[PDB]
Amino acid sequence: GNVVIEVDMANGWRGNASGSTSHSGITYSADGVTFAALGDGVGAVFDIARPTTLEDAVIAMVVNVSAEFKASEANLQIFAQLKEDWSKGEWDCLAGSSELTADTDLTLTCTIDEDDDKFNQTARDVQVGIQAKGTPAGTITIKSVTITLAQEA
Ligand SMILES: O[C@@H]1[C@@H](O)[C@H](O[C@@H]2CO[C@@H](O[C@@H]3CO[C@@H](O[C@@H]4CO[C@@H](O[C@@H]5CO[C@@H](O)[C@H](O)[C@H]5O)[C@H](O)[C@H]4O)[C@H](O)[C@H]3O)[C@H](O)[C@H]2O)OC[C@H]1O
Ligand code: NA
Repeated sequence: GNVVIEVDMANGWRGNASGSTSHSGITYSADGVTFAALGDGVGAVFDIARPTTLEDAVIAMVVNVSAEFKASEANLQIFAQLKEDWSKGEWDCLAGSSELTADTDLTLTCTIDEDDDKFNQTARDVQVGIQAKGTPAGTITIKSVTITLAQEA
């Protein structure tokens, strides 16, 4: 089959802010990575080390969303972007509030597919993560992230 990358859930993560609200970092636990969903654009990220062949790759995240997050009606966006060339990215993935629940774990997926093949490249690390969108509250826990490339292993 294809190349499968299993992301380390005990090292290498950071809080992230892509909007007008500052983040409060991340917290590691036996269950994975958790962040406080303080506002629109607040999330959690890690880096895929260069070089990358990420076009047509599938990102799958197992997550748990808190009751307060579900009540806030905010959405969840898996995204990826070129580190230090931030506007160049994959911005078309979204899980809306209506499809989330606080009652069980969920698997959210995102396919990277850019018309200019920006994600097949050697120059930059790629920042990948998940962020809240809208007017959020509560917390988000990431248990695992698995990336399946469009390349034979
Ligand atoms: O359909 C089209 C859509 O594709 C389009 O979506 C918009 C795409 O652009 C999005 O905005 C980007 C969000 O992410 C930002 O990156 C931030 C930059 O800041 C970084 O944090 C810095 C890290 O470095 C430190 O030194 C510094 O202290 C920190 O501030 C952070 O890690 C990145 O995530 C990009 O800069 C933005 O361009 C936008 O939200 C989408 O709506 O919309 C148009 C539509 O036609
Ligand atoms: Na929950």
